[PDB]
Amino acid sequence: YDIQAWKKQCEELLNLIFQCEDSEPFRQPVDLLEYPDYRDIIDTPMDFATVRETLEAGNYESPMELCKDVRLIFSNSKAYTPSKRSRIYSMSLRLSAFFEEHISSVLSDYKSALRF
Repeated sequence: YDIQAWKKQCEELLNLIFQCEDSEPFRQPVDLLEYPDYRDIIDTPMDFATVRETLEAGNYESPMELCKDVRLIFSNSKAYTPSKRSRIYSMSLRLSAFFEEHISSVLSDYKSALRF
């Protein structure tokens, strides 16, 4: 299997995340006009449009780098919206679970493609 293959795999997984309704809050850089204390709580923002731009630009040296970015979207959300009562909390958990389900294989296929 292909050492580059993870690029399309991630392009496609991101396209699936974008298109689903659970990604809505996370598709773009958070608007500070809307959410003005975001930075009091969050040191490093991340959002799926930015992850996709970085991938398209070729600025991920390995899929682990993409993963760190995507997982930051979720840790940010859990830090900024910690309540289980919140619908945003649930959306984030679902989308995270989905992300992690598909990225496993992407990484496992990468690590082992590094041995051929």
